[PDB]
Formats: sequence, C-alpha cells, structure tokens
Amino acid sequence: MAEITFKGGPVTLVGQEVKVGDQAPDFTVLTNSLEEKSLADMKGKVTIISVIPSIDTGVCDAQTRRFNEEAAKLGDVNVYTISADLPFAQARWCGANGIDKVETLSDHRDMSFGEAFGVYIKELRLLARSVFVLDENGKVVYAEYVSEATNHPNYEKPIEAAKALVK
Repeated sequence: MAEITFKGGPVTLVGQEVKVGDQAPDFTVLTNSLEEKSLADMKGKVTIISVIPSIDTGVCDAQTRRFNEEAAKLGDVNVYTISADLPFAQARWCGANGIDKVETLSDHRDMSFGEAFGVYIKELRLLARSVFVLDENGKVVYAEYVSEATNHPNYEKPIEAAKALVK
C-alpha cells in the first residue's frame, strides 16, 4: 500500500501501489479538450504521467511547467499531467504558461485512473501527488508516491527514467 500523509496523519488510498515492471492497469481519463484518452493511446511513445490534486495550487507549477521544458530538452518524450480538477481549468493553466510538450487530463470524472494506480486518496477524494513512467508496451518503468500529499515529486526522477529509454 502507498500510505500517504496529509500533513499530520496518514490518509488511506483506494487501489494498490503499482511498481516498475508491472503492466500498467490501462484506463481512460478525459483530455482537457473533453474527449476520452486512455493508457492504450499513451503507449504510442515512452510517456511520463504527473499526478497532482488540482492545477491551481502553485506547487503544481513546479511539475507541469518544468516538465514542459525538460521534455523539450529531451527532444523526444511524451508527458501528461492528470488532475481531479476541471478540464478547462487545466487547459487554461497550460494556455497561460505556453505549455506544448505536456498535455493536462482530467481523471475527475470516474476516478478510474486515480483508483487503479492507487493515487486516489480515499479519505480526501483528492488525487495524490505522484509520477509514473510508461514504456511503449504500457509497462511501468518508474513509479513514485510522495509520502506527503502536501509535497510534490521531483520531475528529474521520471525524466531520468524516460531519458534512459528514448535513446
């Protein structure tokens, strides 16, 4: 189990902690454009996934935006962000920042993602801050679950996993 804290005590997760080498669960989220997208689409490249609770929190910036730049520096990767937040809030955050290498997505709807990857925090109904990397087979190449929901992963980590495979 990933057992995340919420700044003073533990909080339960739905789902299980996934690992490297495992086949990713394969679900659907909405695009920020209000269409279904699933892991089956994402396997078209080595893909990084950046889970955050909602996009407005400022700490989300340090992920989605840095990921945009780092993905440009890699030159050949694919990256998405997923929130329990509105598709249009997510689209807008991208538009404000001029993001192009990353696209934001909304699990908001059916939580299928947050549930299956064990990042829906049961006790909050909120997505964890976590990251994953996925091979073109849809195998997990890296996974990390920030032990503290009030803190965020380092984007360098899934970059180092993805950059090893895009060569």
